[PDB]
Amino acid sequence: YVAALFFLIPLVALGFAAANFAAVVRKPEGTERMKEISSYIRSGADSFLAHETKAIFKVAIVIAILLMIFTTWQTGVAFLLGAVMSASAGIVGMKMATRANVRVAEAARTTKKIGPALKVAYQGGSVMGLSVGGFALLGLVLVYLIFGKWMGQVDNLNIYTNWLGINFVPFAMTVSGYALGCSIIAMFDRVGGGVYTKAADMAADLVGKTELNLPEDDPRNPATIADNVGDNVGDVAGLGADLLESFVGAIVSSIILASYMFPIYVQKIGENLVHQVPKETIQALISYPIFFALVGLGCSMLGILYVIVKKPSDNPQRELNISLWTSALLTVVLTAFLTYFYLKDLQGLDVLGFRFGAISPWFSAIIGIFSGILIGFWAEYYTSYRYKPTQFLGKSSIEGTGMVISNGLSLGMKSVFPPTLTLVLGILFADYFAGLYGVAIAALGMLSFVATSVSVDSYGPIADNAGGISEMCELDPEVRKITDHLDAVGNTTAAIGKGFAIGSAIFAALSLFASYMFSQISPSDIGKPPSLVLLLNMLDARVIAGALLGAAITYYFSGYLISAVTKAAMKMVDEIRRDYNRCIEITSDNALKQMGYPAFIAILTPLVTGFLLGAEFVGGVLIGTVLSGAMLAILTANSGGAWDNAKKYLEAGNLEGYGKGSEPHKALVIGDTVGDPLKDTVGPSLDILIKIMSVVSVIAVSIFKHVHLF
Amino acid sequence: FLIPLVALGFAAANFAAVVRKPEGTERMKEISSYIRSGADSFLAHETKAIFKVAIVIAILLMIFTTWQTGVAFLLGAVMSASAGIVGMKMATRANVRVAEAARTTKKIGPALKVAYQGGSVMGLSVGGFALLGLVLVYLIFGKWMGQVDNLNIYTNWLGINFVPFAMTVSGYALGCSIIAMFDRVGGGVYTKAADMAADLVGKTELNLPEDDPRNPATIADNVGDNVGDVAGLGADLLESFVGAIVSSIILASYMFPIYVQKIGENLVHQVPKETIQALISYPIFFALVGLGCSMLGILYVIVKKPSDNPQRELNISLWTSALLTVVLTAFLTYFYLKDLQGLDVLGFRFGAISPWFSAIIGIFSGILIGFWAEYYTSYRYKPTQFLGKSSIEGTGMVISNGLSLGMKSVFPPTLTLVLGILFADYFAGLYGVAIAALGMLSFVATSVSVDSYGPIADNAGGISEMCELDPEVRKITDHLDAVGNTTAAIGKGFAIGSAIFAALSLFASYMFSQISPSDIGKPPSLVLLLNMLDARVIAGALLGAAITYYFSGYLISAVTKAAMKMVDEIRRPDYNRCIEITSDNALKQMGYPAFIAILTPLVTGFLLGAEFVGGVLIGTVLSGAMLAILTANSGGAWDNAKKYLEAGNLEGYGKGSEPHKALVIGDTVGDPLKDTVGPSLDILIKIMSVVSVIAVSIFKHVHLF
Ligand SMILES: [K+]
Ligand SMILES: [Mg+2]
Ligand SMILES: [Mg+2]
Ligand SMILES: [Mg+2]
Ligand SMILES: [Mg+2]
Ligand SMILES: [Mg+2]
Ligand SMILES: [Mg+2]
Ligand SMILES: [Mg+2]
Ligand SMILES: [Mg+2]
Ligand SMILES: [Mg+2]
Ligand SMILES: [Mg+2]
Repeated sequence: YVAALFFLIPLVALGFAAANFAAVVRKPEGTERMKEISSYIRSGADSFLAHETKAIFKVAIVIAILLMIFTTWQTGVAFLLGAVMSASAGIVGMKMATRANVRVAEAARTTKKIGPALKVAYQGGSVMGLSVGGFALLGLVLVYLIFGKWMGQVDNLNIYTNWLGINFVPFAMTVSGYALGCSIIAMFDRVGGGVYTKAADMAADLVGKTELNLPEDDPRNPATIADNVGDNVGDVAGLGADLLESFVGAIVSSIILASYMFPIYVQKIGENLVHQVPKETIQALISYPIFFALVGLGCSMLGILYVIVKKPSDNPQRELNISLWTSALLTVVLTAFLTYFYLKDLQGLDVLGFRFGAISPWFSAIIGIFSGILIGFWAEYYTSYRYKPTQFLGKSSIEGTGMVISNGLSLGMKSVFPPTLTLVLGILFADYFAGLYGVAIAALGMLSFVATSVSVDSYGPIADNAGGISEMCELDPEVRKITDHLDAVGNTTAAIGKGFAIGSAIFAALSLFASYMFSQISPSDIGKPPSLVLLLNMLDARVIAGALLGAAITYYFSGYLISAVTKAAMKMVDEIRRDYNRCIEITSDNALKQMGYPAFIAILTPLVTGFLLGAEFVGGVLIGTVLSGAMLAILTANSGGAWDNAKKYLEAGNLEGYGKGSEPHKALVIGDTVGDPLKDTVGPSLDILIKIMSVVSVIAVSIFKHVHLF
Repeated sequence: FLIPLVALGFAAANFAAVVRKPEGTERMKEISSYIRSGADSFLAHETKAIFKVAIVIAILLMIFTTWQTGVAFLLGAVMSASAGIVGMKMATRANVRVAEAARTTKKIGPALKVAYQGGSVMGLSVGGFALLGLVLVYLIFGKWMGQVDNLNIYTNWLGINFVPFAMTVSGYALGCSIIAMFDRVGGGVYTKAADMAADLVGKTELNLPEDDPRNPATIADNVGDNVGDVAGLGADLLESFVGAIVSSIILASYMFPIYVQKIGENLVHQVPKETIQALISYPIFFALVGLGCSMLGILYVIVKKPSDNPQRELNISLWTSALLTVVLTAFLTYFYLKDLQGLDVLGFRFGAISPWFSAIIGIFSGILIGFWAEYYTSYRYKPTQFLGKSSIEGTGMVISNGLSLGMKSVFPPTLTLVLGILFADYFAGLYGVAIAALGMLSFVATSVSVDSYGPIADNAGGISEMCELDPEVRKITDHLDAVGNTTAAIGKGFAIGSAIFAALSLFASYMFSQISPSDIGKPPSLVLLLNMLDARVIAGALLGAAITYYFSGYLISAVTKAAMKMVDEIRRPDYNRCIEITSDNALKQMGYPAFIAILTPLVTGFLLGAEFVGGVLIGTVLSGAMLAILTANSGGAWDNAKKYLEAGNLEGYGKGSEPHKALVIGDTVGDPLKDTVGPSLDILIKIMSVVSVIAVSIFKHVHLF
């Protein structure tokens, strides 16, 4: 059937990525200094990766075994599968980037054009994105075929109460386990890598660039080499894991909502509870998001491939925008086709709330797509030094140092509002079209072109490593400006991807609340009206108290991340004043020690809060987490991006009279070091925290809903 | 009911008593005259703006609902403004008298007593004016109009149906909130603009010394120290206090129509009118008892034998007020609530005594939160010591360590708050949550007094450096100034906690206001409902939190903009002239945040309904509480680490060293944070909830989408 043709789509993406990987291997690169530094960086990064992989693999095996014990073993198997896909994607992307960084500089040098270097860097980012999408969708489709169909978990479609009092549909619990594995792996990777990279980057910019009076990414400074290794570890690898986790979370949330809507819609006629929604429609709505994602990945591949050969571009950011818009529009049209196919076979629209049937979530998905682009504009508007806010930041650089720090904080806080307003409008439209299911489909649509998003975002760190190499080689200030412009475009794309991830995570968390109350279902409650069950009162002191807790945990979590980054930076900065391996070891030891706590916190918070106060309190905690995490993520992303791009703005001498030697440049470097643990470490960790906490709550609520101490 | 008059008379007697204290050296008199002139001019500008805004808002309240609502708005505004004016004038008079007591007697005791009397005038004025306005509201509207007697939802000429008394008390609280907003936002922007300008002129090539008479910004900085801590901090505390009492009253008034039972063909109120009236009057009597206990503690400390230890005396005042409130309110609660029918239906677990249990819980929560704030800001404890030691390692390192310190500091006080909320609820539902809110602020007078003691000490240390005081007397004044900064941090944390609980209770009262005539037949769980599974509640929740963040940022840019305008004005002596320029600029920039805080619930409700607004309130409360605790603790830790290195606790490094420069940069960063952003957040969380409570009766059914 056509299902096999769609199952081939992730495999086609992997083959295309291997060809791009072979193209970079075929690229000469090979600069003796760059080759030696890149080989050392690859050895250190792969060793750090291997150590972290062994430890996390042991812990993940334990968690999967616990999942098999508490709930069905297929759930633990899905947990392992998701962990495998995420781990593989990160490694593939990082190796491709380590090879590609030298190729970008050499391509810009040999052709004397920015276009070819842009193409090779975008190819590296595309390798990362294709690996992300293909691995996630391959694991998901294999799960669906093996457990849903071959085992018939969807066929029975019966909630089973196993030991410990957990009642679950087998297929729904399995997909929940897959999403949970992806979330745990992504959080571990991003936290450790980000702490390492941000400690190294902050130490380098603060002492080497400022105190040592050395250019950014100076070769003599050990913190600079540690920073480039960190860029590869945290910025390249963590990014793919975070984006993949958000994408998987959106899809899994839609699937869970659909799977749980089937047993819930019953009408008691003649003392008999009749399913208001037939099973076939529910199965179709379960399969719809997977085909949606496959179509979106195909459109992403088409857009990227067309853009690479379309035309040499003088502006990298413009080409990235072209790629994103093409992928989005192709997804829109082909999803219109898929949606038309689905609305033919949908006659239960009124019972599901769907205004235009399948077309309603498609509109919702379209809305989500549009919202992403609009958010992508706003973040860009607030992060790019071409626009008014970052120019205002440079004026504050003229106005004083405390003024710089204060105005940058103000800039991020001001930046939070417009994208959130656009997002609220999108939420309203998604609900108006197709209730909670269309909210989840809009979550999916926002990341429907996740491959292109990951590619455009990962294009940045390759440019950062290339700029570090150029600064080490003392490249011509015009060419150094070219690579710094590529790095600034990459930072802008990092902010854009952070916004995409947080917005999709919000929509997924809304659907996850719906699934949480879906899990709070009982056979007697199933007879009760569905709207009465789908109830989470804020007046109840438990729910309002939990919201305060989740907000406090979110803030306390943000400081613990900074304290970890500073502690390694503290040793490094004193180390520089007092040996690249020494700073690398300081960052590595601090990250490997600090990485354990945040994931354990994110996993154990719902259990403790539920066994202490019940399920309403846990719902409140989820609420507060969603809110504070979204806000802090947008703030940190946009503020750090604006700080770094203002530093690049003044490094490009756009500010008359003042250059790298001037004191405002040192103030901007300090501001960039302040925003570094924010944009690259705190913000993304917040959205990963939000989704992992929501998934854990959805799974574990069946125990402490009635087995709660107070 | 005579107790508020006793508090007002007690403040007047202390005002007359301290005025009789000698003013001493003519030079000190001139410096105090500069400070007083600047403060009075700032007052005049803000008061003119406040008069215009208050007239407009009161007229709108009279039109939308009932004239009593606008009159109550005006009454609350008047009481708050009078308390603020009296307190600030008292402090401006008291600074030189404290300095002269320390100089002439060469002793810490008498100067401490005079400074405490100066702060006590402000605290007593706050308490007396607030409680007097409340008693007047009840006497005129509850009884003469018979609004309490009927205790029935009333449809006005515009067709809006609302319980009259609850709407009126909401209007009174709104007036108090408007005065608090003006004071805290405008004054804080002014204070940090002046403080930054003084430190900046000291730092820059054109050097005017900090805490020096020649510098106009230094005089403006001292005026601001008095403005923010005397007027603004007390304003925040009074707003939270009024919010707690009003929330309890609203809860009872709306509990009357909510708890109705249809038996056969007759609808009988599950809660009789007597129980509702008793629960309306209970928070007022609790607060009156707390004010009496606060006056007793203040009187004991002012007349206690002179002691060399000031912090012990302030703690004695606080503890005496708290314990007397605990015991006397135990008696009040047991005797007043014993004869009531229907407590179990409203959440009283242990009968009549349960709300008192909640209130004492609140008291304990307040003291514990103050401890946490101190622990994270004071250099005596580990975090600020670690910040000062890390100062050797770099400037960005200092900034990052301070950010991490604040974010880590947020957690323990919030844990205390969560435990207190859970226990207060377990005792007596949401009404007892509000009663715990009240108990935590039951001794608000002593809190405001101890808080206003601080800025007088800051001005005294500034004067000692300005007047080149004798190293023994200058050392005495420096010790008092350090004690004042510590107490300022403690009071700031306490204020943040009070604002948090007040916003929570106001949300509860908002949803109680979401009662409808048809809804009364439905089970009480159905009306007292704000489902999160609704897509509108989650969408609003994100919005209010984003607005809270945007609200914090606009303030930071405003302080820098005003400081530059002042600095250019300084380049253009006439301290009143530069202070007036700063006042005009800050009052002009204040309009946008005020429009945000007031109009967000209006627009969001008329667009999407009341569930969206409830979500907005939730997210705003959460994010504002977090950012307030963060900023307060971070600024306190930065300033105390700078003093730690000024106190040479870091071996080898003193004033002028590079770690000291990093700490100075961190302090300049934290000044617009602890003194401007945080308190404005505490005002925002509460004011948005109040506006929602009032306007929900309109936009609950008049919403576009
Ligand atoms: K970046
Ligand atoms: Mg770099
Ligand atoms: Mg870098
Ligand atoms: Mg960069
Ligand atoms: Mg940098
Ligand atoms: Mg950086
Ligand atoms: Mg000041
Ligand atoms: Mg200062
Ligand atoms: Mg002063
Ligand atoms: Mg001050
Ligand atoms: Mg200070």
